[PDB]
Amino acid sequence: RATLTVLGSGTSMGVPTIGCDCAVCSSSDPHDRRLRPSVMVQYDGKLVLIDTTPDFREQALREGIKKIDAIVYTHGHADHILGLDDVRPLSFPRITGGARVPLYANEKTERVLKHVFKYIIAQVEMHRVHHEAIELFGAKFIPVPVIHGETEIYGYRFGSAAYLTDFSSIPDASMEMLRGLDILFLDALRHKPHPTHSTLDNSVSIAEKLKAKHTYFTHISHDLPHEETNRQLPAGIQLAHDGLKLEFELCLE
Amino acid sequence: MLMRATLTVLGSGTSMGVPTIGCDCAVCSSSDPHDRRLRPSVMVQYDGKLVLIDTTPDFREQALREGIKKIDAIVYTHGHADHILGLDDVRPLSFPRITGGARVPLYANEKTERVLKHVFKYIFQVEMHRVHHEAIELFGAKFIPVPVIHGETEIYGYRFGSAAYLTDFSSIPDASMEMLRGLDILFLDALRHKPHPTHSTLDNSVSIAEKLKAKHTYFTHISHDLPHEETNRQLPAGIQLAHDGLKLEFELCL
Ligand SMILES: [Mn+2]
Ligand SMILES: [Mn+2]
Ligand SMILES: [Mn+2]
Ligand SMILES: [Mn+2]
Ligand SMILES: [Zn+2]
Ligand SMILES: [Zn+2]
Repeated sequence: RATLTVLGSGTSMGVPTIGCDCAVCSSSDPHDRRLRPSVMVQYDGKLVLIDTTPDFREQALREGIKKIDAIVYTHGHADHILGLDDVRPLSFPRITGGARVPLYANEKTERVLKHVFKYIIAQVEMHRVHHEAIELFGAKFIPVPVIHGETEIYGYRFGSAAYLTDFSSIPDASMEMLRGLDILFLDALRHKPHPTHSTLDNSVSIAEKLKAKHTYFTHISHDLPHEETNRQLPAGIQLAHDGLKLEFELCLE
Repeated sequence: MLMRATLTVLGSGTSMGVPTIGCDCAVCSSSDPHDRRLRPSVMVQYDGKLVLIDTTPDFREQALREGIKKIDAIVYTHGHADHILGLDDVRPLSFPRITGGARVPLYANEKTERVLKHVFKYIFQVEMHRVHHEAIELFGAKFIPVPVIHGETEIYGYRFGSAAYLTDFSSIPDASMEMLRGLDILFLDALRHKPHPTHSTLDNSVSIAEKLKAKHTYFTHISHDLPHEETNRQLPAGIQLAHDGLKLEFELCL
């Protein structure tokens, strides 16, 4: 029924990181090339975007996105929001219908979006996300609280899939919201500790507790070579890559 | 102390770039590489130094493309989004490891500074320097601010040695026209064919070009209204649309 597409699998500065001479930043492996982190979900002629990274224009062009039905935000950090400016051409009435391009965010994220963009017609409209499910064209997108260093942000569960980026930990109550998945995306930044993200080993431990059929890591930095890392991971656990497409089930009402 | 300098076009396109997302017109569908245009920016290299003019939302791609490993100074024309949003992506070049210890200096007029500090309040690695009408002394070279009018807002272009870079203008004051004579290289805004409230048309910028008589004039900030090769085939000798990746040699005192 539904399709998830990885628009970017990379960390906040992407892979390569500008100015870096490390082997991964010079890789001949295309999978080591990673735009900033975002996915899109398509179902029933609809397109739902999670986060608008600074690479949004390139992401949209290379996937031939010509219309967006809804945008949902995990949080307000620059690698997740700075592409909102480039969404504008698709918010024009000729494309929209119609009509509207709804943006869903919690109060913190909304405040950030307003500060960053209300100084610098494009009809977007802000909708508030609370802990209750978001109703999008028949589907329910359930906000899943996760801890991003100190700050609580959201990942999202939708049908048999879930997407959780930018976390250092996941509270027990949220772990219980993530059982029985077909597809699971988790933050996995690198091996060395980072206060607001999760290590590869940490995220493997999490994956082994949640037991999704397939688990994919994202927000990946230059510390994780794609091939080297994947041949060390368990059977149902892998690093995502840019362009990865996955099919799954989702119930519409 | 005249030395060889190189100007590189990092992006030759308008604010939404070429192609425009969602558009299926002839130019957006073009397979001519020069019809692919990132947001507008150039860099200037001389004496082992690199000076960047504007930080577009495409800055990461532009830097990777050109193998930029260090930025010695950044100079801003104005504060519109297509000229500033890439500052976030300047951060990995601003750490002591790469810089050598000093912050990356940014140069901007007061209105542009105001917008940068507001938008990138989380950033303020980098240090702000105020530009007025006096020349900017950068590593021996002088970058002269050239006032231009962007609708009704005054912004800056810059002249440096025998080159000048002027984007996002609808008009150029007389006093500024007088600053722009005898160039080897001149960049001018040319958005599209039809008059626009804040930009210059192809025809208008050709008229300006023929008044200023630079050896070579290049147009930038180009929209999908202008096919690259077909337009260049029709322009006067010495006048052409720029393209992403264009490199030009010129001279610079000190
Ligand atoms: Mn992030
Ligand atoms: Mn974050
Ligand atoms: Mn512009
Ligand atoms: Mn402008
Ligand atoms: Zn690296
Ligand atoms: Zn077009």
